[PDB]
Amino acid sequence: GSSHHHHHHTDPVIAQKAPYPVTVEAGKTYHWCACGRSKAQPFCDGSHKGTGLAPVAYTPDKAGTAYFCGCKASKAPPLCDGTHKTL
Ligand code: FES
Ligand code: FES
Repeated sequence: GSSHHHHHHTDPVIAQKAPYPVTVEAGKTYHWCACGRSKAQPFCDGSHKGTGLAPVAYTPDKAGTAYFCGCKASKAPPLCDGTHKTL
């Protein structure tokens, strides 16, 4: 939401204004927390229940480091696209 006045209970919250780097395995599906509520960031732990928000599945083609979005405002979820810098 562009509006800055209020947090609505269905809005994502920032976990941190910085990515969560994670070494990922090729072909394994990761479930990114889109809501900011998970206690196991950057991954969903079911805490989204009650907000209407939902995790995003991410299956990398190859092994490497994925910089998952921590601020929850990336325009290219689930990965950091730098939006945290201006959020
Ligand atoms: S805990 Fe945040 S999307 Fe599931
Ligand atoms: S942590 Fe969200 S865009 Fe970088």
